[PDB]
Amino acid sequence: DTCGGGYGVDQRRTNSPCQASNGDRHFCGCDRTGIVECKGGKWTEIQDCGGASCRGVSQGGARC
Repeated sequence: DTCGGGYGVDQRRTNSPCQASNGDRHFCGCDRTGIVECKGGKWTEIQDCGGASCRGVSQGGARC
């Protein structure tokens, strides 16, 4: 459910369940327009990149 299919390395699906360790990592939405973090056990937007150019790594560190 990282992206309903074709998810990236640092891309996650919003309103989706995340891991416990994910709570200490950042991921850029599949739209690459916003950044979401693992909160309350679910991926929630914490930052807005504005443009679809946000890219991160498999280890997190999501950046615009």
